[PDB]
Amino acid sequence: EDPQLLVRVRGGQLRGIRLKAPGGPVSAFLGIPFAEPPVGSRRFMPPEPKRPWSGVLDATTFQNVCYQYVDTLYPGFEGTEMWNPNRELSEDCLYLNVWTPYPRPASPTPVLIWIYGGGFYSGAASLDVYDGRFLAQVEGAVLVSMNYRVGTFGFLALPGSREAPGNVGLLDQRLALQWVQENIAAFGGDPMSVTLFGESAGAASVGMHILSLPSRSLFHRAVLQSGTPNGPWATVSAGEARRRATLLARLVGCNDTELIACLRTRPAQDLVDHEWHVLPQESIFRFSFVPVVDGDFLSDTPEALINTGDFQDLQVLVGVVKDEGSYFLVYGVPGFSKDNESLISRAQFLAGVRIGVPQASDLAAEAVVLHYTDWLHPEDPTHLRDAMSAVVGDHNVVCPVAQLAGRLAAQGARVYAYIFEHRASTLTWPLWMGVPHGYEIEFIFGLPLDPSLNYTTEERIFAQRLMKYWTNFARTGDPNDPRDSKSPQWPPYTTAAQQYVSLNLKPLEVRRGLRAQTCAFWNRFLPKLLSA
Amino acid sequence: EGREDPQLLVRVRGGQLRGIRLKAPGGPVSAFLGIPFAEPPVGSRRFMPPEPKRPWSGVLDATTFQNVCYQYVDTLYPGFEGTEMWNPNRELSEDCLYLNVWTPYPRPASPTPVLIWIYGGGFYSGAASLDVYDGRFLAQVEGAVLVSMNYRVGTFGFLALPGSREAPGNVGLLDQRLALQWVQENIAAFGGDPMSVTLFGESAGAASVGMHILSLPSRSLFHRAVLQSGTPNGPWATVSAGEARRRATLLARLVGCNDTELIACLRTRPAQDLVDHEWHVLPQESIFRFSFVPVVDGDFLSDTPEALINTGDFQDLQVLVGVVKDEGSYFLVYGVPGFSKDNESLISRAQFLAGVRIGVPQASDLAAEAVVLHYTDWLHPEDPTHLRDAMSAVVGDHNVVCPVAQLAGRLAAQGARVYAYIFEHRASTLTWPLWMGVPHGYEIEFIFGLPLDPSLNYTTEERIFAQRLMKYWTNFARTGDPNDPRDSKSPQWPPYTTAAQQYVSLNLKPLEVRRGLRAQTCAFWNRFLPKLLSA
Ligand SMILES: *[C@@H]1O[C@H](CO)[C@@H](O)[C@H](O)[C@H]1NC(C)=O
Repeated sequence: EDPQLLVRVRGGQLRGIRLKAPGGPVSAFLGIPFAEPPVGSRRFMPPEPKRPWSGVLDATTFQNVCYQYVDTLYPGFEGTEMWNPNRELSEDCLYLNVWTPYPRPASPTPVLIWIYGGGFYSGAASLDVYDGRFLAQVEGAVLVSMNYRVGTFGFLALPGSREAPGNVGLLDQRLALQWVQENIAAFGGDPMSVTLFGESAGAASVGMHILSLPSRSLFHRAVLQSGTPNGPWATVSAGEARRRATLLARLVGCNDTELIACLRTRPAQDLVDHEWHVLPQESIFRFSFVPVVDGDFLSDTPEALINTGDFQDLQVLVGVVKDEGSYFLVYGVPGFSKDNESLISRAQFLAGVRIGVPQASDLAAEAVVLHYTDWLHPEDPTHLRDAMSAVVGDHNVVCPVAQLAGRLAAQGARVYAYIFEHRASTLTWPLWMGVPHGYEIEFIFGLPLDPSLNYTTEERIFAQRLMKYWTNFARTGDPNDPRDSKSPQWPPYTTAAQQYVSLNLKPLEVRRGLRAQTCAFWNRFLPKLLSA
Repeated sequence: EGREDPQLLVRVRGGQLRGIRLKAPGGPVSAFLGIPFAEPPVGSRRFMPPEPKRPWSGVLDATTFQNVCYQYVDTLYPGFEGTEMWNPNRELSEDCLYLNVWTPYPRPASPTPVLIWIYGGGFYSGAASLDVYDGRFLAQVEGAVLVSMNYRVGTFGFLALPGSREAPGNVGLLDQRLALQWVQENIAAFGGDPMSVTLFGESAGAASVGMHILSLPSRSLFHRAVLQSGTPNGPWATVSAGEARRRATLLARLVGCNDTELIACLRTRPAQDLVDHEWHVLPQESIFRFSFVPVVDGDFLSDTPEALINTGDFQDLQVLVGVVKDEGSYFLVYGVPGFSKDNESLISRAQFLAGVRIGVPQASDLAAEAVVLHYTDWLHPEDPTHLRDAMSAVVGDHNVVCPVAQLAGRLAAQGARVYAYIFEHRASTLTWPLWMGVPHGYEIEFIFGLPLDPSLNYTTEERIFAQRLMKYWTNFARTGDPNDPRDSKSPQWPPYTTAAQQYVSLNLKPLEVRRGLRAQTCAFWNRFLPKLLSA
């Protein structure tokens, strides 16, 4: 009975496991219930605080993964499997995990909270790339990550109703953060130094906590890796979500009360069968069920909220990876596969834009093609492939990030930006995909430090540097080494200068304008072009 | 005769001429200046196509430049060499249809290839008599026969009541064509090869050359063609029949005036009245607001130049085309508010948006917005220096560079030997402000070899550069290849292809080949922007 592995949280006692990390041992506390299982009549509803428990609750292992679609594009393939649920699937999945230094911090420690991604239809805290042991050991951090409801279970809404008000996935996230205010001290965490960090939909989630007042007293700083609450994919209008819910009801055989009561009767897997039949539109970033603009959690659209908000006392780290759009190309855009070099024809390129920008009218798509064509080599299949990747990356991530970072700086937030450029040596996707969406996380989390993973010694140093940026940001609001002098400094992103940095193996490099011209195209022109 | 220099007495179809032995830097040249090629287009002849000049008797004194066609004289900057150099340098008169000839001295034994110059001036101005079109250097140094003609400009040249008998339109181009005819018949008397006639022009002159390439009755009168900073396609070079008619009418109203009766009235108005009102037809704030330009008449121009360059066959055609580094700058001072020759012309963003509406007068609210998008450097959206340069760029690109880019494109695509350049040398002698860079018109003085006149104060390096360019031009005239068939050590000038889009830089350094004539931006102007005016 190791007393370092025993904690008393409000709901009672917990027994963690001692995990080993490369340079020492860490205390883990995996699968802590933070809410009553959102099951049965609770499906679609706001999460409720977990009731207290007798005895010593075992928290030595990861709990179930929230119920979700499992990816079968590339069966057995490491590139995809690594994002797939690695524990049993269950509607009962509202559990968080805590990693702390072993022995537990003598004084209150900066807490990072991870929110995973997966476009609000997938994901799990238990995935290997979010293993919080390294940041716990090396950087002496309290690292927390929670499961939240994805897909229909978490984001299916019939706006304005009692029994499916929507955004409950985001509410799960909030309850985890509430749990952290009330409990993290018991682990050595400092509740007054909480930093949220997340990727893709996790980043957008983080973003939505920035934009929702009730969340704002649960954290102090935020990191948005490769995702935003604004942009084409992160939200839906009240009207449109209601529509999507209704067509799913109809699709499985079902007054709001009545329509929901029916859905609740249905096996979880029945709902997943038709998750991907609610947007018959050949989108890429479909996912039918995403946070809804509800006039509640989201008091207005993110664009609107972002435009008007006051971000006076707020530090934020935002970035993108070199090749956001490559990964998504293989998932429905013709001519793109992991197996060949995917050198597409020009006709395919025009075809792809109609998929990548499904919102685009003929003229709009025309413009996108006009902007992204290299008119010096308009036919070269290499440029058209790389272009297609860019159209998607930029439209869905890079520009939304640029736009967000812009407004936050404008409105008094303190912003740091990066572009992530180093392709992992262990990467199992083809070369042409470059540095794909998702492939910075393994470095931030510190995975190369595990020699058993065969990461190059240079990568193991890079990871250390990134870990030190993140935890430094977490500690102080400033990614920069607070007593190491001349490494080149990471300057804050300002709308004036527009400085970001390249995160790669070469030391920091300051660049200006994050796709300045191209983001101008997406952010200022295209909107005006579609409407009128 | 008797006592006269016998090298200076020549006979042409209209009769006898006496020329003048002119001193050029490296030796003498023969000039026959102010030969009439047409019956003076005065009185009942105004607005009418030219009639060939009826033979005269005795000897015509062809020793001095003749009258310049009646045109508007610029007074934006009085005293200023920068503008005065383009102003008429002879008397203004409707009787202006004369041409000039420069030949070696003595005139050569075998027939030399002929170069015919069509001057620019937006179709509203110009003279073959300006100092920058002096043929003496080309004649002397390159052994070439150079001809330039006067052709009617403004209302006199281009006021059209399309479909009418009394004002058909395009008479200015017909003046040009008659001069080419005159060359076919008579140039051998001067030692000229009518089997080898290369047209060259600049700006509106370029456009004119272009339109000769496009007007079949003209093709049999020349063999090669050069277009310097100008094209027949693009926004300023032509007008739809309807529009041309509207303008002609509105001008008739302005001077106080059944097509017959209307023109009959116009013909009664003094030349000066017509000039005094030719600018007031478009209050329409605009730079390349020339009211009277070539009309797409379904005759001289069978159809729009845009159509013809896209559908015509150009197998048998070698073309030289280019632009200067700063086509637009010049134009900004003629009514883009903020821009002056006398200061740095640093402008605000407000003035930029303003300038884009004047520069692109035909642009909808949305399209203008698009121009601003593409031209703003969003890294420094507020930089006076950048915005100033962007505005130059907009005007230059829209009116000259992209049309030329397009022209070079469609032609090479339809089987022509196209040669492309960008001229990047600023005259040491330039009187325009530093910020204007290498402006529109300021290559001409090099092609013509002016630097060789040591009294003009050009640097030695410039003197050498001028010679280099004169070789390029005359080589092209001679062979359809600007490259020296002898010296292959020096860098080659590759044809422009749709494949590789190769052009060369003309500057004090040897030829550098570049790919892409403003490729991305000209995509904007030539491909995207049109569709943005479709709904
Ligand atoms: C330059 O002169 C122009 C035209 O007179 C004037 O409008 C402009 O303000 C001047 N530029 C500056 C800022 O010195």
